Order: sequence, then structure tokens, then C-alpha cells
Amino acid sequence: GSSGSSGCSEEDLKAIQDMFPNMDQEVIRSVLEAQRGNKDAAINSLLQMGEEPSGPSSG
Repeated sequence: GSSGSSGCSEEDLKAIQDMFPNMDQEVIRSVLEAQRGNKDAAINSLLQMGEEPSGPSSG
């Protein structure tokens, strides 16, 4: 249950967008699509991809 509805998705996507709004959509999708439609994989991919502002992290 809850694994992969059907390849890419508009939901999982938007989800990422929220997380990475600054990022570019075409990119986000370019990842999810390149990530067998795996948000998780994408998120991780996006995270790494590019350069984040180092500093303190707590959450």
C-alpha cells in the first residue's frame, strides 16, 4: 500500500514543490521523472543537486 500509484504523479510532485518552491518546476519534474517517479528519490536527488546554504540545522 502506498508505493507507486502509476509512475510520475502530480501529487507527489506538488509535494516536492512545497518543500522546494525556490527550485524550478521543470527541474523538480525532471528529477521525479528521472527518478522512476520516486518523490523520495527525487527529494534526495534535489537535496543533493545544487548547493544549499550551510549553517545550523535543527528542524
